Amino acid sequence: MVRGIRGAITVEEDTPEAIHQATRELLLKMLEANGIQSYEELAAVIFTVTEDLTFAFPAEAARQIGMHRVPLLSAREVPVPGSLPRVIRVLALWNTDTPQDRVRHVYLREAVRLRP
Amino acid sequence: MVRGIRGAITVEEDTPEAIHQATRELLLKMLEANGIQSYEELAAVIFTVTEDLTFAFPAEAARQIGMHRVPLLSAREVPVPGSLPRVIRVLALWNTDTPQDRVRHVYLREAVRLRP
Amino acid sequence: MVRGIRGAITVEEDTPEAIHQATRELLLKMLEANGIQSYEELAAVIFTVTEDLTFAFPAEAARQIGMHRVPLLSAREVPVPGSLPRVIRVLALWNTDTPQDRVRHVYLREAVRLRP
Repeated sequence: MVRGIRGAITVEEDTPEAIHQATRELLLKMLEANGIQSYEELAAVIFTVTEDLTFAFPAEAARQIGMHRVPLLSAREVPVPGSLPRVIRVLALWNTDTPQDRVRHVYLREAVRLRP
Repeated sequence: MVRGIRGAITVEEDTPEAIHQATRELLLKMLEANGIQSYEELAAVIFTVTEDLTFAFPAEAARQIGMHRVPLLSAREVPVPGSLPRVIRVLALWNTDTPQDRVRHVYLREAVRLRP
Repeated sequence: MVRGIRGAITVEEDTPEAIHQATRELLLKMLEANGIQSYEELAAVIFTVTEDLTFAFPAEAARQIGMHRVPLLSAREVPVPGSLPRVIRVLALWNTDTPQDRVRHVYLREAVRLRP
């Protein structure tokens, strides 16, 4: 059984450093919020990056925390004009029997505005 | 076990309203075609939107029908010149033991041209 | 249980033919490297294409080798300036109990530079 976990975080500036730190923070909190003990529980992780972020290497953030063996993919987030700027989103596919209503989705910084 | 479900639908005009209605129609038919009784069966849902659609909020369509707890992600569809215009595509990851050849994929409106 | 499989391959020229052949080669090797006997084992396959590739139809390559019933999705890879050019990436979601450290990820041609 698989459960997707969503995450989102914003960065104040378009720099690789800011993007790296933000991605790392989000990944760690998504793991913490769901009590995930090992990366072996993750089937894969998909990232989306908004068009206002340039040198975005979210994969390197995952690598720094040891997710070397977790398959990662990064795609351009649909560029809706006027949408929340500078956002890194995550969709982690988690092998778990955790009920859908018990999965914890994480929205940080300005990304909290994304959820009602 | 997980089975992906594909869906595709076109819109006649580039407006949030047209995109919303089309997305909703597609999602409902994909669920209906596969006899899905609860959203809890969905691991996650990924959407792709073509570059000729601007204010596309497919996630709001999913929310309107109650998919609040289903993790969603939306990415830009590879923009191949001359390809079918104004398409909203869906890839639903379904937790099921349904045989691959028994999963029903849904193509609506002009999107029927996508499949041979 | 699901395990993602990553693949990446580069093409020397931006033509549909070059993209088709490369995609096919990558898909076949990813299957071969993991001893996959049937496509029925694949939940879905997601492709990302870099912005320097134009008429990219990776789905047709999958179709040619018989993956008609495997749900496919293709999105634009985040366009980081100066990143490795002309890359077709794959993320295959595999229903298997294979340990995460035993899954074989495939990087071909210039894509070998992507992994340390």
